[PDB]
Amino acid sequence: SYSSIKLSNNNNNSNSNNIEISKSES
Amino acid sequence: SYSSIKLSNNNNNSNSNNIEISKSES
Amino acid sequence: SYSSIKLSNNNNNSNSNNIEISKSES
Amino acid sequence: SYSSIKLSNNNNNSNSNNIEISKSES
Amino acid sequence: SYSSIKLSNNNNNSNSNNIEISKSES
Amino acid sequence: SYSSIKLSNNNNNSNSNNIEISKSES
Amino acid sequence: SYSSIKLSNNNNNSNSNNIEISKSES
Amino acid sequence: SYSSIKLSNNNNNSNSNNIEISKSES
Amino acid sequence: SYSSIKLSNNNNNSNSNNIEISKSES
Amino acid sequence: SYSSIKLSNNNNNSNSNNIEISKSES
Amino acid sequence: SYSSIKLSNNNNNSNSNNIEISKSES
Amino acid sequence: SYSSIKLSNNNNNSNSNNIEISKSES
Repeated sequence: SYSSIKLSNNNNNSNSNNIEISKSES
Repeated sequence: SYSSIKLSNNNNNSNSNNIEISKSES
Repeated sequence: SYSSIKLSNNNNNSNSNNIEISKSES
Repeated sequence: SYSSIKLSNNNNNSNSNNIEISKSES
Repeated sequence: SYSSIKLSNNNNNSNSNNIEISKSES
Repeated sequence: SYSSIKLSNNNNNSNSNNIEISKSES
Repeated sequence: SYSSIKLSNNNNNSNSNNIEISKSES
Repeated sequence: SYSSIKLSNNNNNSNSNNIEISKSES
Repeated sequence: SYSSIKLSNNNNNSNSNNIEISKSES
Repeated sequence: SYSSIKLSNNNNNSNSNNIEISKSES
Repeated sequence: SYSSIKLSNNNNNSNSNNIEISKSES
Repeated sequence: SYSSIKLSNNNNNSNSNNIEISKSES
């Protein structure tokens, strides 16, 4: 199970670049 | 199970680039 | 189960580039 | 499953490039 | 299941390039 | 199981770059 | 400037399901 | 400026399900 | 400025499910 | 600004599930 | 400024599940 | 500012599950 979150050089944003993930698997 | 999130050089955005994912699998 | 998200160099956007995904798979 | 999302070099957009996907599969 | 989304070099758009997909598959 | 969170050089952001992941696997 | 509305199969309602989205800017 | 509304199968409600979104900017 | 609303199968409610979102700025 | 609302299968409620969000700035 | 709301399968409640979020600045 | 709300499967409650968050800054 490989997970990688990398947020770089994100500036001056308003209400932006928000990530919401709801994943279900069987 | 590979997952990767990369946000780079996103600037001065308003109410933009928002990701909302709801995936269900069986 | 491969998943990837890459947001790069998206600037000065207003109410744009918003992704909303709701997938179901039986 | 394979899923890819890539947003690159989208600038100065108003109310544009929004994706809203609601898929079902039995 | 393969899904790909690629938004590149879309600039200065107003109320354009919006995608709204509601797909059902039994 | 590999996890990597890297937050770098994100400045002057308002209500932005937030990540919420609710992932379930079997 | 982008408005998508879908109302279907809402029956026998009383003072219900009223949506008001207002924005003022200056 | 981007508004997506989807009301379906809401029945026999009374003074319920009312949504108000207001934003004044200055 | 980005508003996504989805009401589905809400039935026989009384003074319920009422959402109000307000924001004033100066 | 960014507001995502999803109400699904809420039935027979009385004075319940009411959400208020208010923000005042100066 | 960023608000995400998801109410699903809340039934037969009385004066319950009421959420108030207030923020005053000066 | 940032508000995420997820209420699911809360049934037959009386005067319960009520959440208030208030902040006044001066």
